[PDB]
Amino acid sequence: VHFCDKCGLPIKVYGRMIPCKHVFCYDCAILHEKKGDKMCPGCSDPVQRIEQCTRGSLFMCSIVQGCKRTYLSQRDLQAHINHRHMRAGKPVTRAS
Amino acid sequence: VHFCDKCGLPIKVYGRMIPCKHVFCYDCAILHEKKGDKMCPGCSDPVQRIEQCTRGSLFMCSIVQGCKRTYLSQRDLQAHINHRHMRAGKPVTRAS
Ligand SMILES: [Zn+2]
Ligand SMILES: [Zn+2]
Ligand SMILES: [Zn+2]
Ligand SMILES: [Zn+2]
Ligand SMILES: [Zn+2]
Ligand SMILES: [Zn+2]
Repeated sequence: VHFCDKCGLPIKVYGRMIPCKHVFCYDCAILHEKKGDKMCPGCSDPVQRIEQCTRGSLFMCSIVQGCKRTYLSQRDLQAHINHRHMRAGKPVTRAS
Repeated sequence: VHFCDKCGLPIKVYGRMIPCKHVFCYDCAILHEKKGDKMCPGCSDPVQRIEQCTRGSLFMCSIVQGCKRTYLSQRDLQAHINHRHMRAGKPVTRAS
């Protein structure tokens, strides 16, 4: 039982983004696509196409590591964070 | 003071991979490049070129999040882990 944080309903069919391979509620993925959005809602990579996938057909990587990408200005680092990390889950910190 | 885990010496000049933006000991990055390696040693993305960067000129993203990429077989997930995660730092786990 996984609830979609966009529509609020339990997900039974997923949309798998190609080629970044992130998954989301299928109906919301399509809706998003219909609207002209061509970026992955979670990582912002370009999306070539969306695959339909039933709940039990997927093997998800759950490895948690630091990003470690580097930027030449604090401004560019902030833009990277806004672009890449804001919908990619709660950041893990000692403050927990 | 950051020691290189390849050569073992303290790093004063970094090589910044373009476009994945990971950084490594400059001398080892070049050496690796001289050998014909065109993949980032940390994330395995293709590397277009290597930028030379002094220690204090970089702003690193330290956000720690889960990967969450999905695969259609356990075998493909394992290949992804071997390809993407083995030199990307200690995975964060409760087992700590
Ligand atoms: Zn939804
Ligand atoms: Zn993505
Ligand atoms: Zn992964
Ligand atoms: Zn080195
Ligand atoms: Zn890299
Ligand atoms: Zn980052």
